[PDB]
Amino acid sequence: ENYLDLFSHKNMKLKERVLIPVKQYPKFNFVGKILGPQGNTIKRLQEETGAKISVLGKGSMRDKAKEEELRKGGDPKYAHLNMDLHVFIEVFGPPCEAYALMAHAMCEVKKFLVPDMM
Amino acid sequence: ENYLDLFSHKNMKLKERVLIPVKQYPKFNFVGKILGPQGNTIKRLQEETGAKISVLGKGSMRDKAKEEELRKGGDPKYAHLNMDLHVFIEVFGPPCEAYALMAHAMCEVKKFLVPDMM
Repeated sequence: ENYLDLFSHKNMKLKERVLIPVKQYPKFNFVGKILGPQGNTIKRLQEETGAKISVLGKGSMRDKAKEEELRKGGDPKYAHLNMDLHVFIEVFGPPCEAYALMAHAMCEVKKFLVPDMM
Repeated sequence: ENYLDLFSHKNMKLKERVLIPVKQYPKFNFVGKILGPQGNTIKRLQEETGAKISVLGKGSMRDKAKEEELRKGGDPKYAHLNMDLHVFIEVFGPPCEAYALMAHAMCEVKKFLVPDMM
């Protein structure tokens, strides 16, 4: 119901939208740093954590033109381009595995979004 | 809103109700094993994981009499004695810390609820 059953055949899902903190770090280029050259960082990042991890929202493609054009076209896949710029973490698994994965991805992503942490 | 802000001053909360699997293990005494003598296991368990962890529902006190009496009295604190027998994990913290704690407690509790796991 609201309960987790450990013996359920369904996986659980955890999803989180973490805001990229552009307000706190107005000039830091998060989107570049996270994606990496040709998207290698976020590829690696996904591979290391076992989570699906996406940069979404206004600024996510760093091509004000292309972004404008895709929104204007009305296509629902690009609907996210209107939202605040954010990292979207999605994991699935049995409860223990899912929380572990979310925790792993959450903590790796924190490292990117709080870039002057000690 | 639905977003996590890493710089929010509010902690987040994660709560989960995990069913003790009495159906799958009809004779195994989960409640005893989890609480421990004098409640030391669950004390330790909470201390090791950093989570609040409670056994709730019918069977949680293993005193069919006392349980009956407390429910019958109508006091709202004992309302849970009607629910399926379950472990209730609650954690608070900033996102990375919260998921880490939930993950830790979830996986420790799994060890108690799937007692013949390899």
